[PDB]
Amino acid sequence: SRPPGPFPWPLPHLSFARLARRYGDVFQIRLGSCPVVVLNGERAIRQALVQQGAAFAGRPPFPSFQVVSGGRSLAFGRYSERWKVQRRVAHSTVRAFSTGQPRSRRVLEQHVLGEARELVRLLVRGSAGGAFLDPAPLTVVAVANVMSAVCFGCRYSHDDAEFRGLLSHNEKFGRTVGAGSLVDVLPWLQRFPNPVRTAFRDFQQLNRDFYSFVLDKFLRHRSSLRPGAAPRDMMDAFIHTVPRLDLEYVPATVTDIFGASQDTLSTALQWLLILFTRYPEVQARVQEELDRVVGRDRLPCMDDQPHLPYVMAFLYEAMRFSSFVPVTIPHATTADTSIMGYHIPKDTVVFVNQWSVNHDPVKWPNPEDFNPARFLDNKDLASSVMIFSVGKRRCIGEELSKMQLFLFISILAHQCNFRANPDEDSKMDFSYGLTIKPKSFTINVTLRST
Ligand code: HEM
Ligand SMILES: O=c1cc(-c2ccccc2)oc2c1ccc1ccccc12
Ligand SMILES: O=c1cc(-c2ccccc2)oc2c1ccc1ccccc12
Ligand SMILES: O=c1cc(-c2ccccc2)oc2c1ccc1ccccc12
Ligand SMILES: O=c1cc(-c2ccccc2)oc2c1ccc1ccccc12
Repeated sequence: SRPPGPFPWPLPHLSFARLARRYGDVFQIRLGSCPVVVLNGERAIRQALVQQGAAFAGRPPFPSFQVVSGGRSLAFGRYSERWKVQRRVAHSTVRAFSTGQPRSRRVLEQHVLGEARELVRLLVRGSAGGAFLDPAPLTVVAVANVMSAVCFGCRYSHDDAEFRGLLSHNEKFGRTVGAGSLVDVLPWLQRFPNPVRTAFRDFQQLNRDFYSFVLDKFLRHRSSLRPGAAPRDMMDAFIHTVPRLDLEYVPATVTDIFGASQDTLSTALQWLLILFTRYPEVQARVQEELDRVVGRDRLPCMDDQPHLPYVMAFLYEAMRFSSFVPVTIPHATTADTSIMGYHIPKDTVVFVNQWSVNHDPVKWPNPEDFNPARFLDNKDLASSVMIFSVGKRRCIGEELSKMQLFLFISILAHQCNFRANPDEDSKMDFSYGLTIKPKSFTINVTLRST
């Protein structure tokens, strides 16, 4: 009555496809001490998260998830009548900046082009001569600075000590999440001294310390915001949006907002850049379009988003091709329910394999081939690209990140031409972990004319 019996796992998102190509689109595995249901087909995923949304809108009660954002994290909070309220106002407030309305063209846009302009500088200048440089560190800083200005209005300068403290936080966080995830499925590691416990204890103090940082900006904001003024950033907007929830939920969602923003947008920029170098034809087609729609005396902006159907097509498939978020945040069942004729008890840990969707040869004919033209005359097969999830837990920053990413590649593609390194293999290897990042690579960025 239940899906193929738990197979001890590990024997990562690819192994899941290997066992989905043997025991069907839905199977179970024993993960350390936790039993997990893996969904792979789009049928299984859409039928679970969309048609049976409420039944799957939950989250496990993992140790990792408890200290993040001071316990009121939206990304990891359980499914509650109060979480539903948080999500509703969270999603609505952050998409208010995705749009082209006044709010958005004030906070997001001119901070993005402000940092994009700064980034093409450091690239063009870092490749001076025939020099080559690794762009990955510059995508982390760029993404951290933009969301800094978006959540607290503070667009730091790369000298700033407070900013070098944010970058340092993000690094330590990425270096200890592994330990946190290991304590989630092997909780017996908190019983005796070990490296994972020391790293997990470091993990949790890291979150306490950073949520403390965000909660400081919350007061200085609330203390300083006159009642008739429009929001200077996204924490002002959340202050204005105030069952009902504690005042402390405001900085908790703003910590989630900044947090989930870092490694994801960083990883995306790295994919967009390496793809330009390994696929010069699309680089040429992309930028040449920007000329026909933006000219050559002004940097692109949000007003050009609809008149640039290809730059988005290049984005929508960059996401499909890499699927750098191959598995969403673990889900949990709110009650007993059915999937593909399989019984699922309540409170079961369920994984969601997005990579299986974006690489099922049936759905996308030649999945391992890069061709943005898939999404062109598109409108609603770009919504089939599953890099953000679907259902009640779908990313609340979907539209904010494709709007922010677009501006980055448009300003970058508008100003410069990106060249690969000849000493490097024409192939793109993949670096797995947290996200699927392109293994270290070099590029030479030059200022173009056309
Ligand atoms: C390319 C950039 C991004 C990608 C690919 C991405 C992807 C995802 C994924 C896969 C999830 C888990 C969904 C699930 O478990 O079903 C998620 C959740 C979430 N994302 Fe993003 N994300 C990105 C950027 C952002 C940004 C910029 C924000 C905020 C401005 C954000 C805010 C959130 C939040 C709050 C959640 C938790 C929502 C919930 O659990 O109800 N993300 N995202
Ligand atoms: O401080 C964080 C760092 C990071 C992080 C992740 C990868 C690399 C570097 C930092 O993520 C988060 C953070 C905080 C809250 C989050 C809530 C939901 C999802 C992610 C969050
Ligand atoms: O515990 C996790 C395991 C895993 C995981 C990843 C690959 C294979 C098995 C589990 O992923 C996540 C976990 C927790 C939070 C996450 C947030 C965003 C994206 C992924 C997350
Ligand atoms: O076997 C693994 C278990 C786990 C794991 C980690 C924490 C809890 C449970 C399983 O993660 C990975 C595994 C294998 C490869 C990975 C590659 C990149 C990122 C994570 C990987
Ligand atoms: O971005 C993440 C990726 C991952 C992750 C874990 C395993 C494989 C790939 C990504 O985990 C987390 C993330 C963020 C916050 C977390 C908080 C508690 C526990 C795990 C978290």
